[PDB]
Amino acid sequence: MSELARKLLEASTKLQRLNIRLAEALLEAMARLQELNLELVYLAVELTDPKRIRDEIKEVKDKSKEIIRRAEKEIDDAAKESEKILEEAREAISGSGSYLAKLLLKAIAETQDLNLRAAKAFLEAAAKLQELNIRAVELLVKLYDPATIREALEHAKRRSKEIIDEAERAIRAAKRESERIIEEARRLIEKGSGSGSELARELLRAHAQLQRLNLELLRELLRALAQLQELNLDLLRLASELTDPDEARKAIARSKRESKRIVEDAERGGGTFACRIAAKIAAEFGYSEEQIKELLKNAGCSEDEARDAVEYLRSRPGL
Repeated sequence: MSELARKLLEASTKLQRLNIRLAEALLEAMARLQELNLELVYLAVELTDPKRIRDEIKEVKDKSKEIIRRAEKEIDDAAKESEKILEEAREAISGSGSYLAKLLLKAIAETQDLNLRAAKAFLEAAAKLQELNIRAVELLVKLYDPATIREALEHAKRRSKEIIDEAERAIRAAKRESERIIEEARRLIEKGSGSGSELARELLRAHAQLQRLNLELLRELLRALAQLQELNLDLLRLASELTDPDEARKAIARSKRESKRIVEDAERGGGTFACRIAAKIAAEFGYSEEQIKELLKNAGCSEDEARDAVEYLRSRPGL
């Protein structure tokens, strides 16, 4: 189609793989944080020793901050690799004198920076809920009066939803700013005639399709975070309604099972179909099977996934 068009698509798919991997890591870290919160609730049912509870609270705090600091590292690692991928792309584009190649690439760079800022916004909401969830346990173990216990639970409920609501604002801002980047670039292209302008419009539509999956990554993470935090508040509500702790321990067991089902619901999406979607995009640009398999391999698809994606195109004639 053009060596510069192939380079742009190669940047976009590689950037999508990066985002998939980052979303998997953020999901993992959220699974670890949840695993700690459930464990902390379970021990707060048992322990009454004042010296001991302060030690275990401190240790889950330090353990949480390590999880969060290492997830911040994956984001920053993804930023550096994003800048390398865009640099190999720019090395071919910047020196070619193609106004359309440079325009598309600026649209890819701006869009990828949005995705990273949105990933940071999500992680910050996960850290805030964790700190909230630790403080909630810490205050619940010292209180006995059911009114002050409930005041603390109602406060955790309110702050949780404020925290999650601002995370859902940031993703909605990432969405609206992604479309504005596209619509600006589209309007600039549509003034053109000629095969290079129509190719650029085509690449813009392929970009929009890939950005749709990048944004759904973040939505899937946020939905799992919200569902996990509803379990957490519901469990804190119940774990202060304990006479019988043997029943409190099994409400935790039930909460561990559903937490795993929620995390599982997110694992099953999260880029499962990216290798086929890219395969479809490349076929519409007229790639040969060898060219599609090279594109998927360089976009971090396994050999299982790439072979499956090309076999998938041929299994449905008319794609």
